[PDB]
Amino acid sequence: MGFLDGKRILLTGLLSNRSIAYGIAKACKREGAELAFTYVGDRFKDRITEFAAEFGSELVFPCDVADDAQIDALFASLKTHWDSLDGLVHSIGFAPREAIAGDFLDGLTRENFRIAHDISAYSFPALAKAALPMLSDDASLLTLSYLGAERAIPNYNTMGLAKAALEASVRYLAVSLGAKGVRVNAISAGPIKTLAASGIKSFGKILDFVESNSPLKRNVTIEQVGNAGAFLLSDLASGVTAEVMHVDSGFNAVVGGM
Amino acid sequence: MGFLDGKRILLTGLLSNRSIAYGIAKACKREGAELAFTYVGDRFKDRITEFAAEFGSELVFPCDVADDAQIDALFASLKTHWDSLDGLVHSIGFAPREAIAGDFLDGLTRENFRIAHDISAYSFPALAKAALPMLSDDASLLTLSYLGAERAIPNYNTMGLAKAALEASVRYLAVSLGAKGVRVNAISAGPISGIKSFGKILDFVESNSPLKRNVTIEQVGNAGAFLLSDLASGVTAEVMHVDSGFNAVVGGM
Amino acid sequence: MGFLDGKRILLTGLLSNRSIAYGIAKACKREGAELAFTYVGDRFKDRITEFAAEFGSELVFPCDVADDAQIDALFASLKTHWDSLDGLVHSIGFAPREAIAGDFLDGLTRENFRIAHDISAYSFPALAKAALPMLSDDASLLTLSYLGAERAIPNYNTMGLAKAALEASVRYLAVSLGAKGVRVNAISAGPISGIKSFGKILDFVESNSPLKRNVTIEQVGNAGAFLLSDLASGVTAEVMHVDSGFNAVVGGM
Amino acid sequence: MGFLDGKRILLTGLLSNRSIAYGIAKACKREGAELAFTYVGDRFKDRITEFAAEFGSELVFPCDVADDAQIDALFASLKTHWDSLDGLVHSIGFAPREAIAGDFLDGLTRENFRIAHDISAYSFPALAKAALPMLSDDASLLTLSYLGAERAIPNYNTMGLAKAALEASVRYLAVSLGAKGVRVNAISAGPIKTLAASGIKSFGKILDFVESNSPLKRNVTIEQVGNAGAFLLSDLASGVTAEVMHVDSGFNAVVGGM
Ligand SMILES: Cc1c(CN(C)C(=O)CCc2cnc3c(c2)CCC(=O)N3)oc2ccccc12
Ligand SMILES: Cc1c(CN(C)C(=O)CCc2cnc3c(c2)CCC(=O)N3)oc2ccccc12
Ligand SMILES: Cc1c(CN(C)C(=O)CCc2cnc3c(c2)CCC(=O)N3)oc2ccccc12
Ligand SMILES: Cc1c(CN(C)C(=O)CCc2cnc3c(c2)CCC(=O)N3)oc2ccccc12
Repeated sequence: MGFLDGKRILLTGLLSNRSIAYGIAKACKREGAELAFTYVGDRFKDRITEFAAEFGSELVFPCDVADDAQIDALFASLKTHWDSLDGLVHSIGFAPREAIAGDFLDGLTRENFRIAHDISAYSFPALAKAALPMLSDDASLLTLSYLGAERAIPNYNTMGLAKAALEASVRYLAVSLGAKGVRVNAISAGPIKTLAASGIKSFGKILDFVESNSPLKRNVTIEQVGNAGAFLLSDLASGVTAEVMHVDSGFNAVVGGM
Repeated sequence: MGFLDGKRILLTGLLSNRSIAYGIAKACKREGAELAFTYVGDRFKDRITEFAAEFGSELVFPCDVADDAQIDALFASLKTHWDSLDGLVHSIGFAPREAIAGDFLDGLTRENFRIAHDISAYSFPALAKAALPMLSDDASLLTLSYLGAERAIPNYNTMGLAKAALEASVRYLAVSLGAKGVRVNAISAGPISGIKSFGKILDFVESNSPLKRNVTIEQVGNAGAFLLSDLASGVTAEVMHVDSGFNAVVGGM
Repeated sequence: MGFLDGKRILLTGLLSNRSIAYGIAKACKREGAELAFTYVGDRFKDRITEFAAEFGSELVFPCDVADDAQIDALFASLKTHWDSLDGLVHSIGFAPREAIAGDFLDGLTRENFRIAHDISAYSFPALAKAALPMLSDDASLLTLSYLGAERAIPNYNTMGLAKAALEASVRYLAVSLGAKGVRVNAISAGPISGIKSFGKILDFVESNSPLKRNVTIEQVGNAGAFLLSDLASGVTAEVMHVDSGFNAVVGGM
Repeated sequence: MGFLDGKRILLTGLLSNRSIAYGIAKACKREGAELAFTYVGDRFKDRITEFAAEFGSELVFPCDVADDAQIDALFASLKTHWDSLDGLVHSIGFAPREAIAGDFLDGLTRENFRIAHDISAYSFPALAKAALPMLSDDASLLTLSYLGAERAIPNYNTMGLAKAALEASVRYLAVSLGAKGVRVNAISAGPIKTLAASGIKSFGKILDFVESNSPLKRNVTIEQVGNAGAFLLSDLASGVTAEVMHVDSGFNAVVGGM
C-alpha cells in the first residue's frame, strides 16, 4: 500500500551505494514502485544488475547520453518490457575536471563548455523527448541540480552554467509535456560525498561549511534526497511541476559564515 | 502503515470543506496523524467542531491570532491533551476587503496595512514561539502563501506585501528553530468560491499553467502532509510551489 | 548639463554625512538636481538645515512617518515651494534593538514586529500616496533595502521580514503608479560606528564579495542618482543590488 | 563632462540602427566614450564602418565567435590601437530557427542545443577570457539576456536554456575577474523590434502584451536599454557587479493578463 504502488520508474546515475540514485531507488522500492536502471559501457552490467536485484528488479539497460542511438535504443528496449513509463530519474552531470578546479577562466575552453552542457543539461530534455511516446498520462520526470546554478560557488565553475541551463530545461519541459499531463521537476540537492568528489579539493570544506551553517546544522543524506525524489515522482505531487525543490538542510536560504 | 503515523498535528485556518486546511487535514488523517483545530470565536465554534468530528477529533480551541493571550492559552490547553506537538499548519490570511480590491495605492491605509501584516504574517512566527516549549525536536511547521508575494498580481495588493513578510519569516524561523531539528516551510499554493475577478484568475491559470488545470485542495493537502512528515526531513526554509507550474511561466502571450 | 538637471528631489533619512541618504544627495546635487529634506524632531532641525545648506537648499520639513498628519502636511508644505516633485528617496528603516540582535524568536513581540513593519515598510507607499497629487508624470521613487529580505542573515531577524514586504511594495507601487509614468525601484545596498557583529559582516563581505571590497555611500549614491534620472526611464519594479556582487555568491567555503 | 569620459569600449552585435548595441553605442558616445566595433563576415565590413564613422570611430574588426582564432585575433588587433579596454558589450545570441519556434521538444536536437549555447552563452566568458590581459583596473563587461532565462516564454525554448547559462556566466565571470577590479553584469532587456524578430511569429503578440501589462504600459526603447548599458559600463556603477538588471518597463515583476 506504499505511495508509489504499481509505478514504473526508470533510474539513471546509480554508480554506487553513495549515489543519489541509490537513495531514490531505496525510497521508490519501499513505496511499491517497480524499477529499472541504466548503465554506461558493457563492462558495468554485472554491477548495475547486482544493484537492480537488491531492489527486486532485473531490468537494466545501456545508455551513454553522449550518443543519440543509445538514447533511442534505451527506450525501444524498455518498451519490450514496459508498455508505459511512469517515472524518470535523471541524475547525471559531468564536466572535464579542469573546468571545475581552480579559476573559472583558466579551466574554460570551448570543448570543456560543450561537453559540460551536452552531458549535464542537454541529456535531460533529450531523455524526455525519447521517453515521451511511452510515458503514461500522469508521468513524472525528475532531474538533479545544485545550488551552484543559482549562485557562484568557488570551483563549480562551468558546471554552474550547465546546471542553470538544466533548471531552465525543467521549465521548458514542464510547459511542453504538461499539455500531455506529464510533470517535470528538479531537486536541487545539498552536497553528497561520492567517489567522484575525492578529486574535488574544496569538498571537505563545503561539507563542513554546510554542516555548520545550514538551518538544520547537518549535511543532507541520500535517504532525505531519496524520499523527496519519491514524493516528486508520486501522485502526492501531482500539483507540482516546473519546480526546483531544495533538499539541502535549508542551506540555500541563508547567508552562512558571518 | 501510513507516513504520518502517530504524528500530532494542529491546524489553524479551517473555514469550510473547501479550505486548504481542509485538504491538508484530510491528507494528514489518511496518512495516520492525530489532529487538533483552532477556531476564531464562538461564531465559528460549531463549524469547526463539526469538521474536527469528521476527522475523528475532539480537540478544538479558540484562537484569534490578533490576541497574544489567546495564542498562549491555545498551547496551554493543548498541553493538557498532548505532551508534545509534531506539526503546525498555518493557513490564516486576512486583510480588510478594501485593501484587496481596486488599486493598491488608492485603497491603502496604515490600519489596513497594520491588520494584514498582523494577521497574515506576524501570526506564524508568533504561534511558532508560543508552541516552542512543547514542540518535538523533529516538528514541522507549514505556512500557506501565494505568488502575489513574488510578483505583483492585480488586486492582491497589501496581501502581496504581507505574504512576502510571511515567506521571509519562513526563512528566519528555519534558522531559529533548526538546531533543535525543527523544520519550517511554506506552500505557495495556486488559487482554489465565486468572485468576478477570481473567476478570471482561475480561467487564466487553467489556460496558461504548464498542466492546464487549477490545483485542488487534495494536491495541496498531499504536498502539505509530505512537508509535515519525516519524508521531508531534508527540507526546511523552502517555499514550495503547488500551483500546476503556474509561477514558472509567462502566461497569456 | 548633469543628468538630473532641473529635477526636484525630496530625501528622507539624512542623519549624518555617513548616511546612504547623504551619498545620494551628493550625487544628485553633482548632477544638477534641486534637493529638499525631511527630518524628525525639533532637536534635529538645525543639523538637517545645515546639511541642506551644504547642498544649496533651504527646504527642510518635519515628518515623523509614524504620523499620518505629518505625512500629509509634508506635501501640503512642499507644495507651497514646488509645483511638482520629480524624485523621492526613502531611506528610513527601524526596528527596536532587541528585534535585531540575537535569536529571531527571542526578540519577536507583536509591538516589535508592528513597529518595524510600520516604519520600515508601510511608510514607503504611504509617502508615495501623499505625494501623488504633486508627482510629475516621469517622477521616480527610490527605496533602500538589504539582502536579509532575500535570505536569512544572522542578526537581521525582524527587519528581514520588513524589508521583504518593502521589496514587494516596490512591485505593487510600480503597477499602481506606472500608467501615469512614475517609476519605483529599490537599491539593495550592502553594509557601509558601533556593532561587533557588524565588523564581522564587513570583513566577510570584503573577503568574499566578487569585488573584494565593501560598497561606499558614493557608489550607492551614484546608483541612486541614476535610478532617479531619465537614464533609467526603462527601469521600474526593480531591486538593484549595489553590494560589490555579494548577493551573487556562496562565500566562506 | 560625460559620465563615460575617456572610456574605451568595444561593442559586438551592432547590425543596424535598430540593434540594442546601437542604442548602447549611442548613449556611450554621448557620454564621452571612444568606441570600437565587431562585425561578422566581409560582406558587412562596409555597413559597420559607416556606423563606426557615425560614432566618430574607424576601429572595426571581424569576429565570428564560433571561431577561437577570430576571438584571439580580435584582441590582438584591438591591442595595436588601444593600450587597454574599459568596456565590453556582448550582444549576440543565436539558435537555429526551429529551436525557437513551436514546441520546445519539436526543435530540440543535440546540434541545435550545441549551436545555441556555443554562440549565445559560451561566447561571453570566451570574449572576456581573450580580453583579460588588456582589461583596465576598472573595466566593465556587459551582456544582454532576456526574461526567457527566468520563466518559460512560449517560443523561446532552446534560447531560454542558453540565456540561463549566460546569466550564470555573469556570476562566475564576476567572481573570476572581480579581484582585479573588473565588473560583470547583464541587462535583461524587454523585447525590442528588429528585422530579425519579424519573424518569429509571436513577436507582435509579445509586444502588445508587454504594452498592456507592463507597469509602465509601454515597450522598452533601445535608448532606454542603451542608457542603462551606459550606466553599467561607467564608474557610476562601480558598486554593481554580478547583476542581471531588468530594463523592460517592469514587465518581469508582474503577473500580466489577469
Ligand atoms: C558540490 C560540488 C560537486 C558535486 N556536484 C553537486 C555536482 O553537481 C557535480 C560534480 C562533478 C561534475 N563533473 C565532474 C566531477 C564532479 C568530478 C570529476 C569529473 O571528471 N567531472 O562538484 C563540485 C565541484 C566544484 C565545487 C563544488 C562541487
Ligand atoms: C488569489 C487571491 C486570493 C486568495 N488568497 C490566495 C489569499 O491569500 C487571501 C485572500 C483573502 C484575504 N483576506 C480576505 C479575503 C480574501 C476575503 C474577504 C476578507 O474580508 N478578507 O484573494 C485575492 C484577492 C485579490 C486578488 C487575488 C486573490
Ligand atoms: C548590515 C546590517 C544593518 C544595516 N541595515 C542594512 C539596516 O537595514 C539596518 C536597519 C536598522 C533597523 N533598526 C535599527 C537600526 C538599524 C539601528 C538602531 C536601532 O535602534 N534600530 O543592520 C543590521 C542589523 C542586523 C544584522 C545586519 C545589519
Ligand atoms: C522576445 C523574443 C525574441 C528576442 N530575443 C530576446 C532573443 O533572445 C532572440 C534570439 C534569437 C535567437 N535565434 C534566432 C533569432 C533570434 C532570429 C533568427 C534566427 O534564425 N535565430 O526572440 C524570441 C523567440 C521566441 C520567443 C520570444 C522571443
